[PDB]
Amino acid sequence: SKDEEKLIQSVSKAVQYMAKRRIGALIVFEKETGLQDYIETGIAMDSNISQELLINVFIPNTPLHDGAMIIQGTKIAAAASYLPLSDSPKISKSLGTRHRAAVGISEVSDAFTVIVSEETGDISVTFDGKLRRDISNEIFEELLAEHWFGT
Amino acid sequence: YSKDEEKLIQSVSKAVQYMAKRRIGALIVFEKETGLQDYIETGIAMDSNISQELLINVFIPNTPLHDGAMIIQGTKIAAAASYLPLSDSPKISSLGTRHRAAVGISEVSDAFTVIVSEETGDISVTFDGKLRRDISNEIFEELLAEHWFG
Repeated sequence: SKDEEKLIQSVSKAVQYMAKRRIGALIVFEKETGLQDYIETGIAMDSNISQELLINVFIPNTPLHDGAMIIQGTKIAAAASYLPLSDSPKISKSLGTRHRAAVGISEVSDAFTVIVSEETGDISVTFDGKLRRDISNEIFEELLAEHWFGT
Repeated sequence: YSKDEEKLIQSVSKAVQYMAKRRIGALIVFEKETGLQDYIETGIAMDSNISQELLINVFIPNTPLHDGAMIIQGTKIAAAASYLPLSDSPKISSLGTRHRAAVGISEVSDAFTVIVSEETGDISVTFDGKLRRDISNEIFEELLAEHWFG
């Protein structure tokens, strides 16, 4: 749908902007597994999605930057949520807490999560327990549409 | 006021105090009877719940959302980075852009607006064409409760 396409672009442009600036980001998209428990660890927003708000949330040294944004349908449910951290040895001891968090939530839920690395600006995603690293902008948009909306 | 109303008041007050200390300019408009939809539509739509954290995040300098007014409708943030009209009054023009904007919206609406000065951290409010400068935290909370929740 047209409105779904608008939302994919909003998220994609935000993720691309943060990747360019090497702004760390962690955004979880709820699917079938209810994430209310993790949402309640963060700051409740129930906010509409925009490129501008997504970027604002993750600006370094701001109250909402640390932790995960969790999106439920067309709304931002919360920011600065605490995800569990994976103990997988596959996660290079080099990789930061955000990656461990993204894999962590993917181990205990069917959520689709995007991570922007603050070191490299690489875009990665997790789902079904596995980190998929350093994907292109075009592939991120394709996977996001698939997992978020099923389009 | 209800406990929930009380919590909202505290959320806004704490955010304003935080920004004041750090000399972060802020401009928050509380809609009353005059509909502000036209101004809301110039901003970035949010329809978000209110927290101290989100209010601070919005006004961080050099972010997309800091450049304009936050407009609140009931218990929700309708929009950020909204345009407000600048006051036409010569006598009022003498102060800066944010304050002239706060006076301006109060001249064409019954809205209640709070401004934090970037220069001094002073808290000021506007209502009914009137500007009240450098008010205490306690007076701010009293006035906000009256205007926001009746």
